[PDB]
Amino acid sequence: LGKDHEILRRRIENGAKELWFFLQSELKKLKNLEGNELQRHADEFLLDLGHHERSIMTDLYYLSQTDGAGDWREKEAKDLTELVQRRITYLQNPKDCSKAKKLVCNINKGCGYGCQLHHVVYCFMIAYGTQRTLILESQNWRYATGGWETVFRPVSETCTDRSGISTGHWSGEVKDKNVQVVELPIVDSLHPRPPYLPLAVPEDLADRLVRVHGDPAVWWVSQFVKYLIRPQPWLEKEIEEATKKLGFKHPVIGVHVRRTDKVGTEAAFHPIEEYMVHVEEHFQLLARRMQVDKKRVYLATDDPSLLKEAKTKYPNYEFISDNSISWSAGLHNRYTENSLRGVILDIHFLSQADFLVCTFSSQVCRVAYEIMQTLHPDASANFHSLDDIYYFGGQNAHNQIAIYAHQPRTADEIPMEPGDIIGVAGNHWDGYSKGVNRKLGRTGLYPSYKVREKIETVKYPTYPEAE
Amino acid sequence: LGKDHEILRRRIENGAKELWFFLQSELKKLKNLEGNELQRHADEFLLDLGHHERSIMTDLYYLSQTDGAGDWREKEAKDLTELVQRRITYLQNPKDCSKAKKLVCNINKGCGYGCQLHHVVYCFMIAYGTQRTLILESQNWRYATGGWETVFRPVSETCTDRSGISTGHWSGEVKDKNVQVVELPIVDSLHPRPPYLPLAVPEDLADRLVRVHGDPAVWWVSQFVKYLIRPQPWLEKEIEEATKKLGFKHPVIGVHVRRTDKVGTEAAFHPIEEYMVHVEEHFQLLARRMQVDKKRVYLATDDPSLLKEAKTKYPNYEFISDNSISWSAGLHNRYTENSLRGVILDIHFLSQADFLVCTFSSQVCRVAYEIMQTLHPDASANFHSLDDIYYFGGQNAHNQIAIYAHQPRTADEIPMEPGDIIGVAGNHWDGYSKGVNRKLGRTGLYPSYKVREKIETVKYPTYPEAE
Ligand SMILES: CC(=O)N[C@@H]1[C@@H](O)[C@H](O[C@@H]2O[C@H](CO)[C@@H](O[C@@H]3O[C@H](CO)[C@@H](O)[C@H](O[C@H]4O[C@H](CO)[C@@H](O)[C@H](O)[C@@H]4O[C@@H]4O[C@H](CO)[C@@H](O)[C@H](O)[C@H]4NC(C)=O)[C@@H]3O)[C@H](O)[C@H]2NC(C)=O)[C@@H](CO)O[C@H]1O
Ligand SMILES: Nc1nc2c(ncn2[C@@H]2O[C@H](COP(=O)(O)OP(=O)(O)O)[C@@H](O)[C@H]2O)c(=O)[nH]1
Ligand SMILES: Nc1nc2c(ncn2[C@@H]2O[C@H](COP(=O)(O)OP(=O)(O)O)[C@@H](O)[C@H]2O)c(=O)[nH]1
Repeated sequence: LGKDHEILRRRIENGAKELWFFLQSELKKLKNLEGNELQRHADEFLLDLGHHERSIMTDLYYLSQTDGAGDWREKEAKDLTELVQRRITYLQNPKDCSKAKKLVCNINKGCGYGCQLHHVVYCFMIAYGTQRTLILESQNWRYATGGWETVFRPVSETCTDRSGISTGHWSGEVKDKNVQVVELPIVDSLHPRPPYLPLAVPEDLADRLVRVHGDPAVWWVSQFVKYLIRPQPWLEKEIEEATKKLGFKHPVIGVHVRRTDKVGTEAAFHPIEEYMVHVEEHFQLLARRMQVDKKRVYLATDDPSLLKEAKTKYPNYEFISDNSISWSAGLHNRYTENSLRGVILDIHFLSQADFLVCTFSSQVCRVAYEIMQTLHPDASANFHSLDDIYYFGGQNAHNQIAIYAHQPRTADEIPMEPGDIIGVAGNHWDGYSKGVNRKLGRTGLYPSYKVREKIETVKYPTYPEAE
Repeated sequence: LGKDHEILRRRIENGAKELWFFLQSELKKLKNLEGNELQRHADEFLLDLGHHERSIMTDLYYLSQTDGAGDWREKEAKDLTELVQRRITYLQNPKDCSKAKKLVCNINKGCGYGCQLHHVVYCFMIAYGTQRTLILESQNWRYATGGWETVFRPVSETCTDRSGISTGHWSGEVKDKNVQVVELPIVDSLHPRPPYLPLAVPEDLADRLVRVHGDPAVWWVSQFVKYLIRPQPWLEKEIEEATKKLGFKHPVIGVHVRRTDKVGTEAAFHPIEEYMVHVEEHFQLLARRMQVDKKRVYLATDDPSLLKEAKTKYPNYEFISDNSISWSAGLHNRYTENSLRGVILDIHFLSQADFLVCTFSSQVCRVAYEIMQTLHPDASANFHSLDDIYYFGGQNAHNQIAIYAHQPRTADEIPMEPGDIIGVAGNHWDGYSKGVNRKLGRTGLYPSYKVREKIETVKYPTYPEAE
């Protein structure tokens, strides 16, 4: 055992005890207070708590890094990335393209970039499970009629032709076993659904992923995003120039403010203060472990009027943003190459940030979060979503397993016994989540800490020929 | 890295986050409440917090045991105990007693048992540092004029005689370098003081002890307590019989209620409910990790009227206690052999408990806590004192090091800068401690989590010939 490891384990332990002592004392005092006297004492209480809590989260971070734990995790995560990218690349480049089994994917799903991009990942992940090379049809793409290679590398160097001796629409892996070329529709109309879908992960990688990553389901998705978004040279160069142009440096926290057409249809309007309370919080945590020269924020939004508002309200912050990109994201000009290049750039810098504050109901932020997983060993917790938990459109039921019992205090809560399977709908970021107790068919709230994630595994191919 | 180790570290991490989510939300709710509604909401809040907090402490326990950490810590602590006991036995049994260097200690210090026992421990630690054999004079002992061997084994098998060519009173290790037999007074009037005192530890054991034990200073003391209290055969049998008669079995929590002459002089009167809130708390913690057949408590007290009160007020508890021993602890019969054997038994069963709730102002509980350290790898946190932190009468200044800054919110608090040395006087068990900032000469309260223990080391002899 490590000297610093035990020191840290005990400092975290004792720090929690003192926190419990602190809580009990101040609450007993609070029960005897009223009005402003009550409200000021509660505010001072909250300030003191945040620092204490952050001291514990800092000791927890150090524990995750002490005694070579950080060095090992990066090497293993690196070995895992290399392995998958090696298998994907092998699958994507058969010797004889005319005789390879293929799966055709059409990019023109009726939605935005991140949603269309997730369609390709959904296509790619099933092509992986079926040992079929992915063929991506991207002509007449709404962001770029020139197609996929307007921005990114082709998904294959040897097999980009879709010809085959037999062709047909999706009907099942078994039924299509002797069909060379299979056309795959969007997940919304996929029947029958195969098991190669989120949030499951390859059975052969399950044990290694749990040791490294706090959310393997996102990591698995990120591996296909990592492959797809290989930039064309001019795009690679422009990212390199934008990085230098915007003075993009660390430490930096990424913020995605999705407004415009999303409001009133798939999400709500969130004031800028709802985002910045968590940015400031995180900078207070990082300050506990390093020197914060300047409080930097990369702001990605389709509201071009927001940057002036933000700079006005937070003058001690350095806001890094491309307002012309935000303007290009406008509804009247959203579906062009220039706007496409804009959102690609914004997502890149969001993914490169040290922390991500946004709304996961927007696919733009979910992509940045996914890419982030490829830049760090375990960046699963390096975010805060103002609404939805992480999800992938079309995923199988996101389930959890109750580990502690719960008796409802109100009719709006649901009971839980250890072992109950809970299908989570979301986290309210108030200590409570919302979901259904499948055993009872009741829906309602439950404490977010009394459940555990039910990790799903699928027997994927392992492509041993790629070594 | 171990799979379960990482799972636990992340679950501790997330549990703290969800606790932080829970706190902010419910506090925001509390600021808008009044009257009974306010007090009901705070009480329900505390119930939810205790369980949540205990769920985190349980995972922290598992972390201390995962991946063979429990087996290693148990093995290492065993080798350290055997090593020190091997050295002590070597020092205490020279071949030629007539030529050995000796240090004479008289047991009849004017105080109770635990205080007199600490006198011998204080004598023993200095004899150890000076490479002198301890000769214990225990005639006219107030609990047993027959002497030390009425209950315990002699401290030496070869050298119990005090003869020597030169004798003198204590005057310094340097001045006594050629004085064979040195007489040592009580610490309260000791001049000059040697460095072989609590709460310092041998320089050669610092790294190994910090790695294993959460409070090395107590472990060091416990090694001398362990040696002294080696029971005579008839005493060993009596304990074995009492264990069987009292149905002493696990799980069990030890409770020491010191009253009578202590109240109003060296401590305060504490109702039984103040003790049982922490007993119940821990049984709620233990239930999270094991099957708790029955909530057992071993009650040691000098108030013979207390046992019936407890049985009446807590009918769901099984109280193990010998009331005739409590009667023997009365002021008119305190200093007899029958009473002496009684308190020895009480301390034994207190030390054997899985947790110790008491007042550390009573030397009776400090001995049980020390002995407890010899029964487990790291039992440093297996206690709760209603008043004083751990201390050893005559210790050098117990100092701490501030790790986080603090700005006083009231005049009753003191400021701290990181690295400042703070002389601790005690912990108020409410999130605040009390002490003096030696850099400023200011005394007052400060957050208990912003400080770190300054572990002190002393170059003791190592007795390499004992191998
Ligand atoms: C000549 C002779 O033979 N002398 C012996 C003594 O050696 C023998 O033992 C001595 O007993 C005393 C008192 O039991 C003990 O003193 C303590 O030393 C502690 C360490 O420095 C110190 O912290 C203690 O002070 C607390 O308690 C006293 C009251 O006893 C209060 O007045 C103080 O304010 C302290 O109160 C604590 O304060 C903190 C912070 O405010 C609180 O967190 C905590 O809850 C408070 N606790 C209480 C109970 O209020 C105390 O001064 C000696 O260490 C000890 N010495 C030795 C060598 O054993 C004595 C035993 O009866 O008999 C004499 O004949
Ligand atoms: N450049 C840029 N474009 C954005 C931003 N937010 C939204 N957009 C545009 O709006 C589209 C929304 O499509 P989508 O990726 O499916 O995300 P969602 O509809 O918010 O879930 C994006 O693809 C962009 O074209 C932004 O912050 N920056
Ligand atoms: N048998 C028994 N005796 C006790 C108990 N509590 C106190 N006493 C007696 O009271 C004395 C107190 O002396 P001491 O050990 O120096 O500790 P302190 O005065 O409580 O700090 C003890 O030595 C016992 O003789 C108890 O729980 N059981």
